[PDB]
Amino acid sequence: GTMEELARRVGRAIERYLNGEINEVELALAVGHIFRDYGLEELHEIVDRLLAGEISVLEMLFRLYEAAVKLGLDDLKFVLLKAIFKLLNEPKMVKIVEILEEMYKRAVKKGDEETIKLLKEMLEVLFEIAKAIANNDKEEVKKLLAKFVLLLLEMVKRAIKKGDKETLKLIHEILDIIAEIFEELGDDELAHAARLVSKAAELALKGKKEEAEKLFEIAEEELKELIE
Amino acid sequence: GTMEELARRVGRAIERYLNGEINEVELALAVGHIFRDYGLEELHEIVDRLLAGEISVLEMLFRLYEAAVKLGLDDLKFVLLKAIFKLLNEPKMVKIVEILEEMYKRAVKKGDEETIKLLKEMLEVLFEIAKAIANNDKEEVKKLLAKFVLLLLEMVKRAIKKGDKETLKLIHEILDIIAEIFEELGDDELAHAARLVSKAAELALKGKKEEAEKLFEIAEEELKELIE
Ligand SMILES: [Zn+2]
Ligand SMILES: [Zn+2]
Ligand SMILES: [Zn+2]
Ligand SMILES: [Zn+2]
Repeated sequence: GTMEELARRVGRAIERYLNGEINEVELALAVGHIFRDYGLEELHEIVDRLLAGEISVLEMLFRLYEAAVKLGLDDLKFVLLKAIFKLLNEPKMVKIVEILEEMYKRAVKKGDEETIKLLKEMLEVLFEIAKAIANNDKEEVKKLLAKFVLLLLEMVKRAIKKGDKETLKLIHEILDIIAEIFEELGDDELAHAARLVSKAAELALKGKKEEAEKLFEIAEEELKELIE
Repeated sequence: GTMEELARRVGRAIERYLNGEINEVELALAVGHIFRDYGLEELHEIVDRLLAGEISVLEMLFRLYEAAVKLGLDDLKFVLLKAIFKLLNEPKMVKIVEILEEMYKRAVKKGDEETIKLLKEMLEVLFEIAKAIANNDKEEVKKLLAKFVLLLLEMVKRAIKKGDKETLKLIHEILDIIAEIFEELGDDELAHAARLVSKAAELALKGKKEEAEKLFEIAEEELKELIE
């Protein structure tokens, strides 16, 4: 069928595994069969590696995400990222991925192609964040989250000069979630920068977009200073 | 003896009651004896009302605080406010009161007398906050907290033109606690204003006090709009 059906089928199989309905061998067989039905051979070999017990579910998910990035399947990428952030106990990152997925679905139904590359770059950043979390290395997580906040700053700057309003609310929600994540990570300066960007976005949405820019360059210099 | 030891004795009695070591009759008798020893008759009658069972511990604490406000005892005021905010399960307000007590204790050992009036006004605002919380009326709590944030903003504006450094850290911590309180109350705009003031204070303390003023009028304008 179409690439949208494959993503939904794979996602459903993964939720069945995660909820405890099926086990690892059943999941491997089902997902390998689904990939074989659609002609995706490399994904099939990656799942075969799980069927042999060489790798685990998390490593298989990471390799599947890399292969889908090489191939260019977007809905499968979102499904795999949600599964990765659900295997690791982080609901906030799953919420961020969900909001990004809704933004991508809104963007693809119109002619907006500039936001697509920015969403792809943020997907790369989220993938690196997940990889760093799997490595239990907390120092790179903060830097990657700072890069993600800068990318959201770029997108909100682009969107303010346009008439988009739902994008503003979604970016505000995402920035609030990252601020909570930073607070839970024992950091206060990066949380303050994220909340500054969120406040600027809210001010621009309200109607007072004259005061937003001062906050905007203030937050960007703070973010640039804190990365180094 | 001196009023400093009276507050310590009363506070120790109240913590003994709160920890479950002594009961209400024992606490009433002990506190009435302490007040009678130091010659405070009105406080003794207020405690006598508790001994007769007419009022409860929280009501007695409220009337004791009002009587101490009329008399002008500061350490007793702080003790009574901490007891009030401990009877109501709000550790964050107790932390705010503790930081205010440290601020007042630092101020009294030097010649700073202008901060005393503002600390007294903030104590009045905190007393109103406690009264509103006891009434379970959540709408006035947010407005009173907004007034408290405005007072803290005025104090940080006064302190920035001076050379104090620990003070700025103290308003920063207080404002962060108030922002957490606002977030837990299901509000986002007032929390954003409190975090804006805290960020301005942090920036001024760091050394870049030129960027803090824009934040200062932005936050104060937002607070003024949100109060009405
Ligand atoms: Zn096979
Ligand atoms: Zn802070
Ligand atoms: Zn008596
Ligand atoms: Zn917000």
